[PDB]
Amino acid sequence: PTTQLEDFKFWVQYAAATYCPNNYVAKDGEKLNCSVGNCPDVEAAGSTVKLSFSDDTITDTAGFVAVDNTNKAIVVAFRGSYSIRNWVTDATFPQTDPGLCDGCKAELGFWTAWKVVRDRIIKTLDELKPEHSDYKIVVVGHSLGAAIASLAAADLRTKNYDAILYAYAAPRVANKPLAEFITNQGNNYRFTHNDDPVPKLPLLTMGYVHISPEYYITAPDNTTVTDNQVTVLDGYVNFKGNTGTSGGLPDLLAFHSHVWYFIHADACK
Amino acid sequence: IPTTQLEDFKFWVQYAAATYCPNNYVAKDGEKLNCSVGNCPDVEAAGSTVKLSFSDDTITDTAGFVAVDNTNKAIVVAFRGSYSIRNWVTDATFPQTDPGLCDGCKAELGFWTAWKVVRDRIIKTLDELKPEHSDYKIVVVGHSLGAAIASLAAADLRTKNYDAILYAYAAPRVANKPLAEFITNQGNNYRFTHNDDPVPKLPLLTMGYVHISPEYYITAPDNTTVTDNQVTVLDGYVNFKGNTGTSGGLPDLLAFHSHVWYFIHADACKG
Repeated sequence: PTTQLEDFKFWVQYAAATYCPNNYVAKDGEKLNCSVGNCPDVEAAGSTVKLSFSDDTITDTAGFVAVDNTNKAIVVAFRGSYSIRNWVTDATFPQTDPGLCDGCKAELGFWTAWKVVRDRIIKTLDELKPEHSDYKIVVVGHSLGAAIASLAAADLRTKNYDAILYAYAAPRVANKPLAEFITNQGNNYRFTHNDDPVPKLPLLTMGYVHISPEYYITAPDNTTVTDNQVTVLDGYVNFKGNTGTSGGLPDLLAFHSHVWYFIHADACK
Repeated sequence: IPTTQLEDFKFWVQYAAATYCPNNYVAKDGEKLNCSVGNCPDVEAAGSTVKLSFSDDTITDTAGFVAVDNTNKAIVVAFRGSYSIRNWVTDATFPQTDPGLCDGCKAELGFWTAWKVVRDRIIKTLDELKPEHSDYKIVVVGHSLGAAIASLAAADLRTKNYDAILYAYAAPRVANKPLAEFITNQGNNYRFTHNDDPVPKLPLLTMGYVHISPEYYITAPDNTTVTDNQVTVLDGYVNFKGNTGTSGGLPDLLAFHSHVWYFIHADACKG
């Protein structure tokens, strides 16, 4: 027995692991571990880092490529910037051309963050193929890291890496053509939680929409998510679910909802 | 030289700005206040000097200084609160505590705790400065969460006979209704809001908090010179015609840009 919900509860632990300072400086061969105890199934699987990355310089991006020999997965996991105020204070989100498809545009900050690490990650994936050949490729993040993961998965797929995307609490990354492009790639699991303000940014009026579908989590904070607390909603814009909460506004006081996606996602700091 | 109230308001915010500069809140006695990013030029022109600095990196994430301004004949007590807004709101709970200031009065626990950690040092310093500065104003100032700490510090200091003048730029609520009425009627309160800034809408009215009155509601665009026509004085403990009524009454995360522009770029010195 393996259910979609159990799957969702697992991969978020790799997103959680990207917040741990020891994991995104880890040497090749080092076991992933989360000192606060929020990635127990990752530790149980014995997953090790292949390559870690930490950007001090530009994007404040961190993460790793890890190998899970238990579940036969290569995991590409991203942490974005922790400062939400720094992300929104300019109140501007310019787009850029990622070179993926006709008329497609992506959020400049997130696309840049991916570009900075893309070549290391592709090189690492190539090195791993021979002894891991039948492994699935999982691309995962939470919060701003989930935005980077969304674009990373989109790009990796055009390069023939069959990437399965788990984007927990993701901001919008794409204009309408790019959202349609990514949606049509399939293997997209994008999550929202109650009134979390972050998936409502950047705004619809800024020319962004979402990858479809939305996996809308209605469980309370710090509770296990059950099967009737996840609702699947189709469309690049859907006002049932997270986008319709708080009258459509990104409520600052709803931020508590951002950190609970099946688990306390950022608890490792 | 003749000066206006608006010019006064544009000056004290530069002390708030100075609390974001790490050099100022670790400074030893005798170091000149200065802001590397250049947003406190009139403080530097006044030659203002640190008497005591304080920084708590352990529990409250509070920092600031007591400085002497001999040009303007003021002793300035300035606070920086926690810079992480997400950490401040993530619990979504804002418990009240009894500050011992007045009957039925209650204050926000976090901000009251922050003041209590530095209160003894600050009073010691005010007392040391008094004999050679005896006729100086005592100005208590902050921006953002620091403005909340300043609000409660001023309230407390006044009950101790220090005639504190409060400049609270972009302050969160700190008080329940009895405490807000008490602080308001002490007078010498200048609390500012700017357009749709979300921070002055927290904690919620429904959590038992109200604001000190009046509100100086700034409606100028970001990064522009504010004129008298762009500052509106609104009294009352809850007033829906200023900042509290913006964004349909909700704290809009995307309105955060409004929080950092209070006459100047208030937090620019955080690097």
